[PDB]
Amino acid sequence: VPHKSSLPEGIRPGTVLRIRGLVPPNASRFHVNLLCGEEQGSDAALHFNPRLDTSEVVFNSKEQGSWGREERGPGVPFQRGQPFEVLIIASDDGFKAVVGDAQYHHFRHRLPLARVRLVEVGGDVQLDSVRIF
Amino acid sequence: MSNVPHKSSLPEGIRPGTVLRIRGLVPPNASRFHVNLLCGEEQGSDAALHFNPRLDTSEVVFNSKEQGSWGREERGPGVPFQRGQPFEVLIIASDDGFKAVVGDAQYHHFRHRLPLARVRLVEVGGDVQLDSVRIF
Repeated sequence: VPHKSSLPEGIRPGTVLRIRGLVPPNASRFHVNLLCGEEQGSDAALHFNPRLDTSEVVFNSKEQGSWGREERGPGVPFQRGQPFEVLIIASDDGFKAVVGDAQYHHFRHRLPLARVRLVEVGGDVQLDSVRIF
Repeated sequence: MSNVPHKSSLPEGIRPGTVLRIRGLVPPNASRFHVNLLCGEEQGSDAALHFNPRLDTSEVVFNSKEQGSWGREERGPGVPFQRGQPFEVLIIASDDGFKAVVGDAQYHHFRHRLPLARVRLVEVGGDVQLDSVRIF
């Protein structure tokens, strides 16, 4: 079952999302989604998708039911059997993804930051905590 | 010789979305310590933010300094620092001010008095053992 953090006021430049958890021993992939509503199939301002089985981290957006063009970060800073800490930092121009205290990828906004209403974490991850500062 | 404040430069300044992470330890007999967001490298430069945990009065004072004059102090609730204990502080810049997070809890919101665009260095001084300043 996915974890959901409701943000009915939305988020602004200066919003910090900290996601901690464990990648379990046989994990295929997991995701952190910044969604614009609570309906299934809602728009995704950010889809952050570490894929352990393919050794890729995919970034994408979803807009009226259709996915955009994927972006990929450099390699995969996640491992089966290892805990992680991800920061997703909203600024005026995009999201900064920090993994293991290292700046990892910058994802330019494709949807207005103001439309975000929900953070959802799902897939093969054993969640420690999601915090929004 | 000891107690020289630690400085970290901000070569391109800071913006909404800048995250300052300050990790340290409060010495067993600390009086007070501070984190300053300063607008220049000279003594007496303006402080966009002065974050001043005071253990001997059990309070946390927030303020700004402009033209060598301190502004109106604000205080957070109580004091989430303890002598002899490690701490982690987040200072997060937004459009409307700085959010101070202490011990993983939102602690105070200090609305901007000086422009974020003028902040050019982080200074940590007082009775504190500084482990790391990281800028995200």
